[PDB]
Amino acid sequence: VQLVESGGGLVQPGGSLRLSCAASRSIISNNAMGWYRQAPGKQRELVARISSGGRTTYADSVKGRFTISRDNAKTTVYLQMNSLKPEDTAVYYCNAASLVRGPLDHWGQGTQVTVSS
Ligand SMILES: [Cl-]
Ligand SMILES: [Cl-]
Repeated sequence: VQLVESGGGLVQPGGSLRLSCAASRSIISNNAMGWYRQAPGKQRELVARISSGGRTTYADSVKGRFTISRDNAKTTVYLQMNSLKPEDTAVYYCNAASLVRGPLDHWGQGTQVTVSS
């Protein structure tokens, strides 16, 4: 099960990035999917989730700024990240986000996000 992340970058505070998570339709269409992130000195944390039925939920810290979505084909999960803050700096990873099981038993390489002057 490949999880292929892209869309990171280095931006100024107030900037934007769009992350993409490419995976098999068998995974993305049948499971809740999430975007997670991990900064130096901190644990990995879930910041956005989209249920298999399309219901979105967000960490308080990103509400109103980040939007998670699926594409038509259900082969990419996007994270639009607007109004970026220094505190958003982290490596971002996608995975399943089951309410019962959490993520899959492995992780992709992630995509790097740095928000800095
Ligand atoms: Cl920028
Ligand atoms: Cl990267």
